[PDB]
Amino acid sequence: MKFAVIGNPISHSLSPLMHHANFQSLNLENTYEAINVPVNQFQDIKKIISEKSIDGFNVTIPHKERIIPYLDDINEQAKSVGAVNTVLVKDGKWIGYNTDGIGYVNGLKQIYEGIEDAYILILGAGGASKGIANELYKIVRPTLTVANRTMSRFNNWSLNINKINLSHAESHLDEFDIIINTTPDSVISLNRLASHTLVSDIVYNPYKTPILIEAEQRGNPIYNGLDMFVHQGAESFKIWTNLEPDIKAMKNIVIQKLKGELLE
Repeated sequence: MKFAVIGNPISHSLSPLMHHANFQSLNLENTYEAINVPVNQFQDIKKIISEKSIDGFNVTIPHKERIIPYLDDINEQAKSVGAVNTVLVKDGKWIGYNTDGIGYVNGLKQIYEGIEDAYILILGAGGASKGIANELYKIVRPTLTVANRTMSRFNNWSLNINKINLSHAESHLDEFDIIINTTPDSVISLNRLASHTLVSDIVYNPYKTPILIEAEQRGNPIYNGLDMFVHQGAESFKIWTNLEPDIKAMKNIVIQKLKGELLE
């Protein structure tokens, strides 16, 4: 089978390396290639992919929205956030998925015990926040809390959650078991942060953002966006292939790369 990641630029994507470690562990004779697609060529995307007999592809910057008009259908997770990160080519029809939110949550489930009973705060009200809230809503009992500096950007949220501002988040911070930052200086004061709270950021470059550094200094466990990147790709793989990805091999190769412990 033939897979790809499309984006512009594309050469920094760690997707081809990660996906290749999964192919190796599972003895699959597949390709996964970085495909450079300038915006000025993007109207020809169907020809660009079809010509290479690609069975499925990930979508990164700047095409997660741009891709949508070119799809034959699109799932609810993807319509909900207004972005596609995963395309399935099935009998030449293009079907859109979004594995970012579910990838985050699937990672978080394996390091946090008892997520069903967690009180969860999410910082930021954008697409990445909405995708994660979408998946958490399905499995978390205590109602979700989302904090943004402006309350207006919750205007397109259908989801029924607690909407708070940042200073309220800061003063009630000890009420939360998990804090999930999705905002691009620690974004919130951590002066009222309880000792047990998992502090998390969807970013893994840098490997610790300022929120994660300040939290870890107070002794809190911290959790960056590395698991989210592996699980999002693993989920795309499950859509494309119906096989079970090797999470450990996929994570371990990205760690090796970031450590500069791979040779070329």
